[PDB]
Amino acid sequence: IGKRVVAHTKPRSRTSKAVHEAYLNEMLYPVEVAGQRVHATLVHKKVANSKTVFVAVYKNITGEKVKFAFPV
RNA sequence: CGGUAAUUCCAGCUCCAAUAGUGUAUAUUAAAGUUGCUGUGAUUAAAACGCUCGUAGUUGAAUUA
Repeated sequence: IGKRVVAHTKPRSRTSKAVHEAYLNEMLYPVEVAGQRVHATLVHKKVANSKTVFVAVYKNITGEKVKFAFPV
């Protein structure tokens, strides 16, 4: 995996979205991501996003609690 | 309302409202969602330019941990 920094809001390559997108693709070589869905739901008067990397055909490096699965 | 049987005219009695106040005339505001920001209407009641291009004006997709 690569090692790039995330600035404080530097170019679009140094943004959180690009870093996580790059980390997701570089950590998943050669299997391909072909779908992402986020299922927001209310829990204890709070909103809990649950990102799901779908169609797989990370927490330590990035911090996103993302579940990986396969298409139905 | 009154053209011959007037609940409205000119009168008489009766009683209604307000009251040391009570009508008139003009004008401002509300009524008036009959000037619309909140808030109007435009087939037929008033009201979409004959149609297209177009500068000023107004309005402009998602995205940056």
